Amino acid sequence: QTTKQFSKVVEDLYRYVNAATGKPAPMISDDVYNIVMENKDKLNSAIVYDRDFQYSYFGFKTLERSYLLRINGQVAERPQHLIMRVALGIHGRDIEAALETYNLMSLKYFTHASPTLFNAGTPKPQMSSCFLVAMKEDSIEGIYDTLKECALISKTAGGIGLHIHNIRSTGSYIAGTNGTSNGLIPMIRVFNNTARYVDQGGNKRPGAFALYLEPWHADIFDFIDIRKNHGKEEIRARDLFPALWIPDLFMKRVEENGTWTLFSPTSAPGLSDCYGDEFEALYTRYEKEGRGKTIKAQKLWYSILEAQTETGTPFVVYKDACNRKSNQKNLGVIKSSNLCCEIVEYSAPDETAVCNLASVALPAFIETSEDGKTSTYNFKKLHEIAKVVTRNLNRVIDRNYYPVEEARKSNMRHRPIALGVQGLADTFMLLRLPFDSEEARLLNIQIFETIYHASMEASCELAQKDGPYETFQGSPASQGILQFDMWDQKPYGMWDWDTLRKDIMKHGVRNSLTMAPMPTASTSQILGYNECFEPVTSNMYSFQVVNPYLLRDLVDLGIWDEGMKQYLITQNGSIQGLPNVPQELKDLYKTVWEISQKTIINMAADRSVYIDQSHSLNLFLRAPTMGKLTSMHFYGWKKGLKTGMYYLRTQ
Amino acid sequence: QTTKQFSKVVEDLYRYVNAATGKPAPMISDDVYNIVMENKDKLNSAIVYDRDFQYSYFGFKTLERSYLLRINGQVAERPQHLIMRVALGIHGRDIEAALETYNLMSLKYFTHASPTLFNAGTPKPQMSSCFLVAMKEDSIEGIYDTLKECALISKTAGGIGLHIHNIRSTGSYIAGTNGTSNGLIPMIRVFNNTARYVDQGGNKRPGAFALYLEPWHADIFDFIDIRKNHGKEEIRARDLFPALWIPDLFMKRVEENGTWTLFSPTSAPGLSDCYGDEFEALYTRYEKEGRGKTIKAQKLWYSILEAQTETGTPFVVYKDACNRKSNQKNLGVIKSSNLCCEIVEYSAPDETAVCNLASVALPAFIETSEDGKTSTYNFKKLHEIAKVVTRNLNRVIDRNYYPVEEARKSNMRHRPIALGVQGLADTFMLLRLPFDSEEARLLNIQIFETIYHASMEASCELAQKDGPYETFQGSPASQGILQFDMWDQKPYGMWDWDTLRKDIMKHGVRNSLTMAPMPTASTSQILGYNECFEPVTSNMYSFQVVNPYLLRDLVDLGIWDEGMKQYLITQNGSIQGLPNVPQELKDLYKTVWEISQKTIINMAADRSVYIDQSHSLNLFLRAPTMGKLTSMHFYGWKKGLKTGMYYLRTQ
Ligand SMILES: Nc1ncnc2c1ncn2[C@@H]1O[C@H](COP(=O)(O)OP(=O)(O)NP(=O)(O)O)[C@@H](O)[C@H]1O
Ligand SMILES: Nc1ncnc2c1ncn2[C@@H]1O[C@H](COP(=O)(O)OP(=O)(O)NP(=O)(O)O)[C@@H](O)[C@H]1O
Ligand SMILES: Nc1ccn([C@@H]2O[C@H](COP(=O)(O)OP(=O)(O)O)[C@@H](O)[C@H]2O)c(=O)n1
Ligand SMILES: Nc1ccn([C@@H]2O[C@H](COP(=O)(O)OP(=O)(O)O)[C@@H](O)[C@H]2O)c(=O)n1
Ligand SMILES: [Mg+2]
Ligand SMILES: [Mg+2]
Repeated sequence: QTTKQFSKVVEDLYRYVNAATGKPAPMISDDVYNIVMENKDKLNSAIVYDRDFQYSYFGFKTLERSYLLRINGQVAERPQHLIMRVALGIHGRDIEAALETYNLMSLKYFTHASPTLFNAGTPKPQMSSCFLVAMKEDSIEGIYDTLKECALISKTAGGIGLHIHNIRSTGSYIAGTNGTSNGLIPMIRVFNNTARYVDQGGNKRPGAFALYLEPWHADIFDFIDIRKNHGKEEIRARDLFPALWIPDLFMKRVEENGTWTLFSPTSAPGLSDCYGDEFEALYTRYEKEGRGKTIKAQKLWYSILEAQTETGTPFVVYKDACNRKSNQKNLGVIKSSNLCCEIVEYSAPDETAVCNLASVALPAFIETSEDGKTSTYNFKKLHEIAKVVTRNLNRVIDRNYYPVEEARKSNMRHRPIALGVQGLADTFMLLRLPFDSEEARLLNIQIFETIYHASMEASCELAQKDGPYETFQGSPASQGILQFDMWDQKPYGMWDWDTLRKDIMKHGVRNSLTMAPMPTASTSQILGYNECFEPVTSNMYSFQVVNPYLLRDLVDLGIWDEGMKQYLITQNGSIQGLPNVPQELKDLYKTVWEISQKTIINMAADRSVYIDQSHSLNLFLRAPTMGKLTSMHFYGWKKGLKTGMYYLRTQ
Repeated sequence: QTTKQFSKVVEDLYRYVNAATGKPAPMISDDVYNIVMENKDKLNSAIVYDRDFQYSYFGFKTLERSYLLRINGQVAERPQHLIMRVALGIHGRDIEAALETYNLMSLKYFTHASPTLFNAGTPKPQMSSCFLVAMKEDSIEGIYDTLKECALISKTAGGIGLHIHNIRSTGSYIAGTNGTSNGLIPMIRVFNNTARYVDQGGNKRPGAFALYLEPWHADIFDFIDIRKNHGKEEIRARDLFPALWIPDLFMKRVEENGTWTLFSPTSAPGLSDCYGDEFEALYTRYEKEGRGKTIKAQKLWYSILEAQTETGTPFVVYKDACNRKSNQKNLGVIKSSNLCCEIVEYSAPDETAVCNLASVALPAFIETSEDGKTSTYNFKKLHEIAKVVTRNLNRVIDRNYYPVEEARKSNMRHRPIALGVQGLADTFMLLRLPFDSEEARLLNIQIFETIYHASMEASCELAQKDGPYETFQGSPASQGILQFDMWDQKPYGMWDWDTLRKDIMKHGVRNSLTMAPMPTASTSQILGYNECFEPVTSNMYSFQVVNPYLLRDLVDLGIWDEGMKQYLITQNGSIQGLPNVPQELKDLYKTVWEISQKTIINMAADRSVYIDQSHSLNLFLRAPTMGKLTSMHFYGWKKGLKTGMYYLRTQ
């Protein structure tokens, strides 16, 4: 049901007019149109339309649902067109680069995040997925500029992490009136309302700011309860996500079972603009000085746990871990993560942090390339692809249209990048590895060591052509301190780290950061693999498709009948305690609610030393309990995780 | 319960420190403090504390409730202190002017509007009562700047009229996405929320923006229903007031029983930036061109009437009447009135109109100064006072602190002023005049002719000292066209208009506008007179005090017993059809729901020719009906009123 020739599809898209208004509304950029026109034979005959049959039913309908460009409501783009469009939007005149990217993407080696897919090659090429915004000032002027900026950003694809540690709390003094501040909640209500008013493009995905607060803020109790479904209404903000920016001290006081003290940022200035010991000194001293309100640490902590149990939020991100181990630490103190708890980047009133995202398809590097029929992992092809994806993301920074001036300032200075992964559960299943196997633990480490090593290497080459990023001098990277070093650990050593460190000190890197494995919520669905790096949630997922790797095996052992199909609906994806299934299969197809949360934390802990930034660590508790969750928070904290917890998923 | 000496009270107020914070929080300005200090004997011995006993019980507790400055929650200011503070805040070093104002105010000749009383002589002297704001642009950037500006203004005393005729309506096209606009309502929800978040000072008076829209706007149906108490929720905005900016054509089409056509301002640009014939031409032409959605005029009109019947809003202000008859017409087309439908001033993205307000106490100019015992009205003393009040308001413009740059731009250019009145019902009762008497009709005209004539004269003297306002050249006033001229009417001629016109053409005036009789909601209560220019709402008002002029008479005819007191509770203030009361008394103490709305419109109509601006014409219907209200709208329209209707008060 679609024009076949690609330049012919680019012609329609570009010449498009809105009949209802007589307005010429071209959907390809001038730039990209011209490239397509000046290289139409090369480009048209490079496309292979067979690759459209690489997409599952439920994967393609995601592409058609909201990805492939429409003309007057009918789908205009074939999946191959969307890719070729993307490849050109990223690469411009670099037809060779463009052609390479096309192939790897078409063949499902990797893909870019949804904004890139939406907007690459179009006149408003907003290709970035996340924005980290600083509250400009503790003033009415400051609040409404920030409000204005969130709106302007929300106008285009991508979510906002916004931190608000500097907004004075309920009842704080205001010079100029006998009026008293109402604190965070009423203000949060303003933001919530703005998030409901500005569509993201023109859309079906409602609100989406995540709000970052440090637990010493005086308004914290209400703040954490923002997503509750009863209390009052005007005390809630149901389209935002509260996230805790937790300092170590808070966890120490919980552990010690001691006191915790709540300040308005105005009775206690500077808490968020320092960390580690210095923070502890400054905090202890204010606390001695009578400046705040002391209560029992565990009273807060018990409340945070209710919130998580009921709403799966607030998220938990360790402030010190993030700041101690960032290559951006030379820039100043990092005040928040992003919407999905994976970006860890510096922000200020005048610099709003951005990231571009792509994910590598881990299954595509499996081969039974030995001889007989035993699979291996081509860590070489993986390193190769990761180098390509690095190059792409870096170009995107320059061909990107920024929604606001503070985002362009930020990115052009530090050029952070974000690579991640999907299909890790698939990769384990295909290689016949239980998620909790010593093998899967080894494969995790290995995969992540290779993506990091490649991305850093490819970035080093880039710095060689185009100079290091503006703020590379004085960074930990400039001092030969890469991520794992900052975790006081030797790398696993599958790649030659000395040589790389050697070159990086000599030449710089192009990006301040490179890795931030993300949720892959929709892009995993497109390529038909399991989200990012989490185990399967069920084997049935749900219009009810059975795990292909399971199903395959179930027929090979010929134990698949109606008794099997119904048991899967019945036990919703669990194959454990089921009469006629080999232990091998059971260990292999454990659902996520059947893997120890301790193993999850560990494999997170392990891969974490090859992660510039952080990752979207969801926790899954089957039969949740105050103490059971308590130990999971503290275990991760102690591992030195940055994102201790994204969502608490329950039931 | 208060320090007696005034400089001693100014000392405390000025030296004040917030114990809870250690912050020095002075409540007198440096300026004013110094003046008080350098003239302490003159100032201390000028005060007469007997005049504190000029205030009714219920009047004083208004002063104490929220007017007299507090120190740590205890009242610090005596009523005389508040006045002397005001007089100084307005006059600075002009101790002579200051001393005069003190006397007239203390003696209850006139008073300034609540912001002036709150803030005069204090460090943040925001003395203005109303702000007329232009929506900056049909963009996200424009919406949120305007939002920001409303917030900044709401921070200090004074209400906002904001017009939004240029915001594209539901379903309008947006370049850059396949998204479609959601129009006014969601946007209105943003404003509503901001109005709930920013206290006015630090306060008990909740929201308060009035929104001005022209009835051809495509989103009008919902817009008018903003204050309803059922429908949905997210379709309402319950802390704002919808006001209609109605062009004559709309009323013509209703009358004719014809068609009416709704445009998005983007399918039909320029409708709000013209008026009279030119508008009609432009509107007729768009309407021929298919650009909008036609429906039956009376379908809208019937809806507007439901809204008014249920919610008393939307207000009605005639766009053409306002624009045809403004001395500001040289500035460009006027797009809105203010919160209380009395200011009619020009505004633009870069110029937000302001007004300063004072009201004259009409009863204070009654004397039985003849000989025997027959009262007259001292139109001479009234003209004298009105000259003083003009001078005051004009100083306020210069000693005022502006909440935003667009307000200071506006006022320094055009210097509009707003005088009004209170106790007109009292004046009628004291002079033994039924509100509908040929005498009261004559007195109305006379009073208003004298305030206007004085204010214009006093302004002319001012222009002589300090130059005309910047934009006087090309104004109707510069061409010898004063208000009544623009109504094609000879003045009543109690004052010598030729000489004045003569001087004005020669020398200019200091103010673009001078008269805008306002609601006097709280200041009438302070001086203990009936609101502005409306008849009494009852004779009992309500903790249940009886009309003093009635009560007086009831004892003189000795017909006052318990039978009387209860009948008044029973019939809630009506003395009509009551067995033992003289016709004279009945005609005199008609409640407002007993005066023909036709007489009200007329006396409005009459005084309207001496009103630069407009006035807050509330309508009162006892047994309301579609057609009964219909005739009241059209009657006023035809009279050429500007504010056809403020609130529709019912029951
Ligand atoms: N009218 C108001 N309503 C609600 N909150 C307010 C108001 N005025 C100030 N605030 C809050 O007070 C804080 C400071 O606002 P800002 O406008 O800077 O105050 P300011 O008048 O400049 N005085 P200050 O900042 O206290 O020296 C912000 O957190 C505001 O949210
Ligand atoms: N993401 C969005 N959500 C809701 N309303 C929007 C959005 N983008 C634009 N609008 C509305 O569209 C109108 C124009 O906004 P603006 O930001 O100027 O659009 P633009 O992207 O500049 N394109 P255009 O103005 O149509 O040429 C305003 O009335 C906005 O309220
Ligand atoms: N529903 C979503 C998902 C992601 N995002 C943003 O995109 C980033 C991660 O997206 P994701 O992992 O779901 O990837 P895609 O949906 O781009 O495939 C987050 O940092 C968010 O800022 C969003 O705004 N809304
Ligand atoms: N409750 C009120 C009353 C008036 N006002 C503003 O003050 C002007 C008229 O006030 P008013 O007639 O009630 O007079 P005062 O309350 O100043 O005595 C209006 O134009 C409004 O802008 C307000 O903001 N809130
Ligand atoms: Mg401030
Ligand atoms: Mg625009």
